[PDB]
Amino acid sequence: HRRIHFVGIGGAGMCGIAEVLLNLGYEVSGSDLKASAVTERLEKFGAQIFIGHQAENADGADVLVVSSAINRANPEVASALERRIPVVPRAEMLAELMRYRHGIAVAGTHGKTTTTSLIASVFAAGGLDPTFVIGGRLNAAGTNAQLGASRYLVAEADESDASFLHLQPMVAVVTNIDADHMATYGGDFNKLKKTFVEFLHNLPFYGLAVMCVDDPVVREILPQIARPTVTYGLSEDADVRAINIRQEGMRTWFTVLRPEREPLDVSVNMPGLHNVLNSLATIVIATDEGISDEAIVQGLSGFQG
Amino acid sequence: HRRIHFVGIGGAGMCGIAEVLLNLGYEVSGSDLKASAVTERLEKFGAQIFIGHQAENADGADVLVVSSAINRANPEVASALERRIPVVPRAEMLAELMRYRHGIAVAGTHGKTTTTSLIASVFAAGGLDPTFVIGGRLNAAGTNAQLGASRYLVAEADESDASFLHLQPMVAVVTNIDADHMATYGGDFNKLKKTFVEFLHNLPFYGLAVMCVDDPVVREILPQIARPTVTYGLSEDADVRAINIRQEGMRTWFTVLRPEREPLDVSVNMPGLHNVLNSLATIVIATDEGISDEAIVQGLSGFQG
Amino acid sequence: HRRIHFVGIGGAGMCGIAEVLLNLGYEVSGSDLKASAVTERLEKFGAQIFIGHQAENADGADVLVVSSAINRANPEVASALERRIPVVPRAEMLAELMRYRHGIAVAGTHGKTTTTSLIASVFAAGGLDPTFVIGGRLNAAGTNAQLGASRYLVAEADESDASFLHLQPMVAVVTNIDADHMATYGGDFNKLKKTFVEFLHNLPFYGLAVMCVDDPVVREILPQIARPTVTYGLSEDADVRAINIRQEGMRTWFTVLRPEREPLDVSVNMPGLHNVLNSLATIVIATDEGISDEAIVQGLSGFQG
Amino acid sequence: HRRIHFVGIGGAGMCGIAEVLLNLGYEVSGSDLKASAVTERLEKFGAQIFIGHQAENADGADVLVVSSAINRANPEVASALERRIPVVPRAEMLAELMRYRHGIAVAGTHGKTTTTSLIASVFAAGGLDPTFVIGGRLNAAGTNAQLGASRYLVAEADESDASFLHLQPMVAVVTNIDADHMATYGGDFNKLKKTFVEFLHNLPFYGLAVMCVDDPVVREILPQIARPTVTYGLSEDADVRAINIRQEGMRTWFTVLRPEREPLDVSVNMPGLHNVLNSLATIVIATDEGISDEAIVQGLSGFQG
Repeated sequence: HRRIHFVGIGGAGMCGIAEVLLNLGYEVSGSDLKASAVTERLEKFGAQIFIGHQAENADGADVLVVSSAINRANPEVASALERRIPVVPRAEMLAELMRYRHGIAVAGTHGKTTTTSLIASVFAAGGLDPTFVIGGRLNAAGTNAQLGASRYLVAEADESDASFLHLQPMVAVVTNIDADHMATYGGDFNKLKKTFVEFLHNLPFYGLAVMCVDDPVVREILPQIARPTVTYGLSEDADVRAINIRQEGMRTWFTVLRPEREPLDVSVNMPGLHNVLNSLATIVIATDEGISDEAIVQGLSGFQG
Repeated sequence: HRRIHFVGIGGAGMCGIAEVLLNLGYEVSGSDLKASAVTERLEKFGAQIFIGHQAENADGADVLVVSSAINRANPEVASALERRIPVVPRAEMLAELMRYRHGIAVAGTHGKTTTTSLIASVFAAGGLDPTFVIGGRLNAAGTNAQLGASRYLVAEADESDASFLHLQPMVAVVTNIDADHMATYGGDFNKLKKTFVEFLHNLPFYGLAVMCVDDPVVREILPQIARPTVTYGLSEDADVRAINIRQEGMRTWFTVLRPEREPLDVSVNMPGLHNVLNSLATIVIATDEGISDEAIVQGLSGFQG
Repeated sequence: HRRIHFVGIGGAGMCGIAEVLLNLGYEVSGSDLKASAVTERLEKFGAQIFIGHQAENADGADVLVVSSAINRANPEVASALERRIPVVPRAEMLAELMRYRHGIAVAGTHGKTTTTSLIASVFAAGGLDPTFVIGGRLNAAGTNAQLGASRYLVAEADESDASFLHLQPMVAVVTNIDADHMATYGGDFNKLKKTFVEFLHNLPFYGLAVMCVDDPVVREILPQIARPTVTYGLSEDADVRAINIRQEGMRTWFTVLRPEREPLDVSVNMPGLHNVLNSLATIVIATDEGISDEAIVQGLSGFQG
Repeated sequence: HRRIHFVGIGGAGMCGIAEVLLNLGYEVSGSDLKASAVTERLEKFGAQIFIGHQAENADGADVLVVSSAINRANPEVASALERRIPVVPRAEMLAELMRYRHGIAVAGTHGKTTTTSLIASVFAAGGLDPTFVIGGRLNAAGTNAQLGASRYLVAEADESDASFLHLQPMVAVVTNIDADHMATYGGDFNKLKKTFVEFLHNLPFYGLAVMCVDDPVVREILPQIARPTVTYGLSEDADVRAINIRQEGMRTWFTVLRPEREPLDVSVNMPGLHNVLNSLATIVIATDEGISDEAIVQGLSGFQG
């Protein structure tokens, strides 16, 4: 399959996915009601754009991507269904892109967004220009380059999304495990917990699970994770720890302890222990990746918030 | 992570996996009670072999693979558990090999074995010398070359195996969906059915699902497969069908119909409609792959049984 | 080989090469008399910096890189020769970077520099953020990202350079063949011609040769190029031509004709037929690579000089 | 460019090149006067075969490959020349195959053939089933598998061949440098010598040169080789040496000394010091590639002659 066709390609969650697919070398077409700078950018990069939803727009596509739900009223969708051309939802296509890159999946019911941003800021500090996903939208610091150009794709993994268990990361973070989204799992928190174990098991045997042992549910499932693991937190027995947490004005300073390294002092612009933990997750990922102390410090301290 | 240690590396389903990991460039070590020609061949290909079990044999391992359960009486396994070295069961490591190759997963409650063998036979006749997994044992035809050398890895996928949902194939077959293994899904055939759907959704959007629509359960779940699909069977509405089934001795002849090709006359050396169907499934994969008609005929005809 | 040691890593032509090698995943170290922002950037990206020259700085290195400004008395190079560690000049290391990337070699005695710049500008318009080499110095637009990140390396190819015939490009341009550098080839123009033929034969059989047939010597060697070729110029028999050249201020307008395409009005911010020709070479490369007409029009016109 | 057409595809040096290109994923067509089992095998592997020569046979080809000189009279060759479609000689396409594989180029005026066979034998014993090239004909041990399937391509490199300096190997061997082919270089041994330096300089900085220092001309040019180099010979200063040479029947025994290894006893089934040296060269390559002593001992011992 080589031509992907987006119904509503100008839609916020959609344009960024089409751009990555263009970066990977696929043929991309798309349809939208209105033309905008977002459609002209995609066009400049090689997408075929159609204005209006006529059934013929889907002609030649090997797969369709739709924004919300499968709408057989849309003649583009209906025509593909009538010819058994697969129609995948936006969220699954988003998840697939990680199969083409060194994917860092940031799970956890709270702390996903800030941790993704801190990772991205630190990797950018190291010159790696990562593409990252927050709230379903793809981004990168560099604005003229195409999304997906980096070797790295950093994304939050929502355990209430139907593609959670289809992520294929190289590294996976679990900041915490909360019962917010029990309803996705038959309102049973034990099923939700088992899903996190399954998620962590989609890592390869050479992957890396990065786990907040300060969360007692994370600490409970740790022995079940048959993958390389690095723990972090304030806990005395965590692999990577923060001590001497202090404040200078509106900024938080602390010392990070890591295996086989000297203690490293660090600061971040945001308050609260949770942002200290989000920095530790970030420091774990960057350390394992080979990023320098200078880039870690620079990325953590420059993140606005 | 780059050195894998096998507890019982000489075992029947272990040595093949060690050999493929050697072929992929990893460092492989293992232990066994008895020195063997199996362990000698592994040593010739670069594995480090220890005779007898001693906790030091696991030193420097990034991961251990064990033959079944975690017999934590074994010193190596216990030394790994203490040092937080993941201990991965045999079948998980076997399933993960497909991420390194063009994987073909042969699923279906019955027909898995013959279909996998037929596929290997046709690809072999096409010069592709695939590695294939039957009954948990890795094989190939040319026997001096390491397992894994082929671009292709053809494996049976058992839905009662805990690794079923962790296979990452490029092409998936479903020969039939029977209720033999309802116990694995809490004695619920509907749970079983949904797992075959989840299985097929591990295909990427450019993968291929090959479905026997002669099976009514496979026909029921077909509309939920949001992946490229080719159907086969004797049903008049199948994409790839067999017609004019005849016999001459212990060999079955029939004509295969394919979209956009001329009718092809084929024989196979095995009786019954089910082997006609396993041949249809093979003809589908081979055709998608680009293998010549000549290799298809020779692959199917020369297979003994 | 995995550790490259630059003697004078902060020098003007050395720092870019080291940064690319870092982007390729090599271990990079380097010495210099003075720490600078250049040495800080490389350090932040993972290079080990030594200040001051001393024999042990080269310890562990698999290869040394030296520029013209390095004496044989330099202790680091002296120690390397004593241990049979290879010492390669900066220009050769520079020419071998194309082996990792899709290399576009911009050759031809006059116009190398503008044509390289035009290619980079057009490719950037399509969001490809290429790294490019002008006067031996590596650059890219995205300032925070590491040199070498793009799939594309566009480089001046200089026939007076000893490494001319070790370039391994995927596409090669010859703007013109002049006698300026006869002295590199025994002071014999015909040997210089033969050198250009051998240069183009470094292309793979699937590569592209882009030849200005307005140059009589380029036209003369054309039947010796056993590679795929697209010709450009004002000559009516060129594959890609400019017609209806006109002016509107400091801007030059013309129509470009391409096989199997509609005519495209184009404008560049530089005078003279030579800059029309440099634009045709750019358009040929861009068209072949798949870049949109909009990116071609925008890259060409937005270039200053 | 994606379709290669072979004029005289059944020929002795042509069919193997076509087969490797098939294994590389290219479209291959070919013409011949008589159908053969050779053309049938290639047809089974994907090649379109044409019996008899006709100008249409070259329709759609991006490059042609010819058996000797550019026949001009041949209708397919003439058709291609009229469309400016490149026509490469057999030897040039054969040398291009190395850019796709881990290429080991065995050069030297004498000993090329035995040394290539010894390398193939050792690699095969290590389970790597190399494709190797002797007398312009490609071969491999396993016979149903397509040529080119191995990661390794081992080829003799002849300095009287027009493509000698177009090889792109990973490892280069120089067994010795004689004046046999002075005529190729204007009857001047000093130019011939310089060609061997330039040949070795087509290695990347991560390549490896393997040099017999028992040859005084090899020893003379050694300091000019700015690539990683391992020396071998009987000379007391060679990096890898043979000592304790003795006989036991038609079998030569000797001990091999290697940097940072224990001495290894080996035997070969051929007489003479020159086959001790060709064995030494084979041992350098195998050692650097990581092949075990068992495979070295077995490959060398089991080679007939």
